[PDB]
Amino acid sequence: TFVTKIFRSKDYNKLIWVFQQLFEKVEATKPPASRNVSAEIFVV
RNA sequence: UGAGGGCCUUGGUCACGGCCUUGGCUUGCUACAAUUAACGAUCAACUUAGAACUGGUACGGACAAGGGGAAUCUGACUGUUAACGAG
Repeated sequence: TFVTKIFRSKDYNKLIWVFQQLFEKVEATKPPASRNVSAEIFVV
């Protein structure tokens, strides 16, 4: 399982597509520990 | 073939006109046709109902209330990155 943090931007969907290519299920989330103001998103 | 009318006429009768008698168009009864009168004639009845000029239709061409898009956290919670909330 690959768990990474991505800064949301215009190049965020391409990473998701590549992960879907290499992984059977790809899903992103934002844990409450990460501050809401931050643009980071944790995708597994 | 019988009746009634019209024009004739013959004698007697009463002062051209009456009275009494003499012989030659309508209808009645019989005989043969017609019965597609399924025709014709006449008297009486009869006048032209139409108004109004409303819209929705499918089509062809511009407006229509108004800054949009995606994903996560979250709240009540089905059969696909489900959906829903003017969070």
